[PDB]
Amino acid sequence: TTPGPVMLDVVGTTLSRDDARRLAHPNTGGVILFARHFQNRAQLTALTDSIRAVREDILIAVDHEGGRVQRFRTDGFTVLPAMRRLGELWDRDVLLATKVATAVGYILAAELRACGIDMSFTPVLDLDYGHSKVIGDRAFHRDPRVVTLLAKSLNHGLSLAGMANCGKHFPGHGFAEADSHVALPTDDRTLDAILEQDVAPYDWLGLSLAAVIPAHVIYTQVDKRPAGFSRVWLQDILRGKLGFTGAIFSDDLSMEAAREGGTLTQAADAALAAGCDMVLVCNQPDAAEVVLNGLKARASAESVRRIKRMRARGKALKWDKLIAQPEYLQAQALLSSAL
Ligand SMILES: CCCC(=O)N[C@H]1CNC[C@H](O)[C@@H](O)[C@@H]1O
Repeated sequence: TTPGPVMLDVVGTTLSRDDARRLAHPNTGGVILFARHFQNRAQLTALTDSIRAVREDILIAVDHEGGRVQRFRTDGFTVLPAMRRLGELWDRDVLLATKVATAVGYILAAELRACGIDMSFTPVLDLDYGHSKVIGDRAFHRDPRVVTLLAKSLNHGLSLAGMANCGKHFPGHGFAEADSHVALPTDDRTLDAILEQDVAPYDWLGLSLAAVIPAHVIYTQVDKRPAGFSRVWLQDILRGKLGFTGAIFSDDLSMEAAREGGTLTQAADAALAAGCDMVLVCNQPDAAEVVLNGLKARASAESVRRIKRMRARGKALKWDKLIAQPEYLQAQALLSSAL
């Protein structure tokens, strides 16, 4: 079996028959986890094991940015700082900040892989304009060059544990005012203006950027469709001008802003037609199941290659071994002293 284009979630801390049915559907390709799916490390390891037992090719992901976005915060998961804290450290000592950024990424990925998780949807590449509250301290820095090298250092730490990465929210959620969970934000800048700054980190990262989530934002001077539903943004810009060949995950189609695509199934079709390789449908598995069964057929061979490449690489240290690893301990001690 090969991965499908739909990333969904499960009902709870243990797998149900309904979960197993959805995980076996051909159009399923991923599971995303939230706080409600975490009781403790043992329970989570058992959950991820049972998910892969149904669909061995499944991709398991989570939102672990640090600060205000980190689903697993207890039973040994290190509470990571808001990425803004690394930009503030950069402003005091550039090189130390890049050293700390890598340690953060290694801790992040190693702890996740010890519970059988493939990837985290990080780093935020939105620029810290101060205009977006929903982004806020999730942004590294104001300067696109600083965001690039800090995000790159983080992705390096992720790579040391065999974990990929996913930059977001393309082409940039940091300038718009509204929160795309609740409304549809707008960004009235010119294409060039957006390219010179907000898009630069995506371009400069090169192969250090493994995937992208596009923003549910309408860039009115470029395309009236939100970036996740926009062939201009996903193909003309990201794949064409930037030559990006990594995976593209839609942002959560359950979000209010994504209602700019119609029903869930119609929004999924539009996102995939625009250039997304996978679509996220969070917090409503039965509605996700309707999407699974109603999704209109499409060419997917190009997408499947990129989805497979998001699986974690190599072996992972289980918790009993990770806790005694000098590198892990070194990262921990550095993160405490540096911040
Ligand atoms: C409102 C700003 C965009 C935003 O914060 N999106 C988050 C939620 N959607 C999907 C995922 O849960 C997560 O990775 C995304 O980053």
